[PDB]
Amino acid sequence: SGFRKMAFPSGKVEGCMVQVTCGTTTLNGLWLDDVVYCPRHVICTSEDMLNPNYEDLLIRKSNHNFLVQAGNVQLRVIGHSMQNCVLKLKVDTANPKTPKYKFVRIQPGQTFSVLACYNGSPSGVYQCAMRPNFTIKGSFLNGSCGSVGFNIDYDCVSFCYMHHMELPTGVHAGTDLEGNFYGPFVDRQTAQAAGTDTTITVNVLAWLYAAVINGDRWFLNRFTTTLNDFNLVAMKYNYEPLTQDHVDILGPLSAQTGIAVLDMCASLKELLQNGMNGRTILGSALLEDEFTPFDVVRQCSGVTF
Amino acid sequence: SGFRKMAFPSGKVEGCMVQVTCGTTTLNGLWLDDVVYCPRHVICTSEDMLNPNYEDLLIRKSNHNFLVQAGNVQLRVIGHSMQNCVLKLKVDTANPKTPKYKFVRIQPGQTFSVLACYNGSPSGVYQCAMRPNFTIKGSFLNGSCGSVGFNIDYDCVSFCYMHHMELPTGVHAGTDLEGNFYGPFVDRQTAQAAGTDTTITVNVLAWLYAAVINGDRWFLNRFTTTLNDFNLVAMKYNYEPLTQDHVDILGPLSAQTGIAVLDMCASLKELLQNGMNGRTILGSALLEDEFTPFDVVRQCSGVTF
Ligand SMILES: *C[C@@H](C)C(=O)c1ccc(C)cc1
Ligand SMILES: *C[C@@H](C)C(=O)c1ccc(C)cc1
Ligand SMILES: [Cl-]
Repeated sequence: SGFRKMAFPSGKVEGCMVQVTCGTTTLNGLWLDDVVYCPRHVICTSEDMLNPNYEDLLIRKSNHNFLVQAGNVQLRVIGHSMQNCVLKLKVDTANPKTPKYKFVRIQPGQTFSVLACYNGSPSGVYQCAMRPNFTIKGSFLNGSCGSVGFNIDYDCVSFCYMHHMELPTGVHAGTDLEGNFYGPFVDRQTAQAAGTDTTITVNVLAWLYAAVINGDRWFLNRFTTTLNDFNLVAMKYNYEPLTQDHVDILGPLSAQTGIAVLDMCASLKELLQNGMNGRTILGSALLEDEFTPFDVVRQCSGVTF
Repeated sequence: SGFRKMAFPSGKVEGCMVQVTCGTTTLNGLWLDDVVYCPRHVICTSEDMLNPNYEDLLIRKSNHNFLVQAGNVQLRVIGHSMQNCVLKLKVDTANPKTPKYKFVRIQPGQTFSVLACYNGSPSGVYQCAMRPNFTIKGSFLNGSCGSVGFNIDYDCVSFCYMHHMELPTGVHAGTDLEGNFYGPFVDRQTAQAAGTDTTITVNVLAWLYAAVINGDRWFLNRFTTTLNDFNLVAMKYNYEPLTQDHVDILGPLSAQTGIAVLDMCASLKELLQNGMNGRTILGSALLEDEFTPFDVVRQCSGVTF
């Protein structure tokens, strides 16, 4: 028992982190096979970040300008190219620690672990979610760019995020590993503001199921509701609309607990309308929404890698 | 910016996790050099857990009864012994992935990362704290015993916890790596209840400093207090007494923010007396107490390993 914000074991990714230096800028890169991926703004000066023409800036760079260091050993760069907002540095040595992996573009509401790194060295690991406004609420400082987010499937690391930018509001924006930003954000220091940070309803419900499994049940009530009635309430509180697809996804948690999905919606409805009244659920005083249904099943079962 | 419950990178520990099978029981072991550490209750049957005489139960076991598997390869056990509540299995091969390490017995209020494992395979990583009642609030299921807690110091893994027991209240108890339980708990299925779960005041204050650093400042007030006045309030709310040693430890965070320690105590005092009024601090609606002062400095600076 017990339920914790849990990240994936980070060892497989630790073995892929390298340092990339272009001029005086030092970011992180991801070394898979004989390619190193990093944010293209490694080539920019702090001044350039206001309106960079990356294509023009790249013309002044050659293979030998990209210094790539795996631990204490330098890697030899034998080619480079730009794909969207990432750079692909071809090196002459395959990473011997490359795990089985894939690149995945995740959907808002999906969760992933982030390995925060600086100068190519891991600093810590935490769990995040792609927010409905396509930001993530991370923990990133100068030089953290190029740190990646990922999920693990027994033996396969699915990379879904690479970190690029911090918005003036302190939230974070980045790309998939093909270099395409999540949401409308760009690798420019400009006026880009995040949209509404709506709450991920299906994740809240999964977490309420997690609570029931782990002993917390004071919020269960004698009521039920319908998808349309609930969604009327979800809208007033800036919650994602709940769909039949979401209901279907919660099926297994409903079976394991014997609480119908729509009964749990009625519990969530009452919590939204009346608050927590100073109580807590799984050690939180708010409704947590960065656990997916699959996360809850995984932690409450013990899936390994 | 941003502040997250952050665990240490787990790769160094992942390389030490093995499976230990005695009879039909399968737990986790920690493989360092040519020794494997695991909970002594690996030798117990479920029936035995009520009143086991481990010394007598061990007499029936020989080296070949302890099956140790690192991944898919079996390790040869050439000796075994009991030290307090752990078993030390001497194997004929040093772990090639052994990191620089130490065994440390931590104090209540200190934090550590836990690598949750099952059948010797890592499942996830999360951050914990030794509670003042010497429990930890973890996430553990059947077979998780032998999972360990640790801190990392650039290159040195300090092991501080090995998991043994879940109490009927759903909290967790375990030992240091010399096999000595934290608190009064025993590896017996019996009536052992946890004491008061008091709040770790110095950690709450560190986290409030973390909030100020990262933009959250609505709770700052125009007041101050004294150690004796504050501690009068800490007692009514089941908070640890704050000492001058705690004040000294918060010195660096006070300098970085320009907020005197006792001024921050007055802010915490008002939050205890009046609550949050429906607001949040660093995304929480309660006062978080599993970040140490050193944790806050580390995350807000970017220390690596
Ligand atoms: C732009 C970089 C990857 C990043 O996320 C950052 C840079 C500088 C500070 C102070 C914070 C975050
Ligand atoms: C005793 C073992 C290590 C443990 O922590 C546990 C065992 C069984 C369940 C259901 C939960 C936790
Ligand atoms: Cl909370």
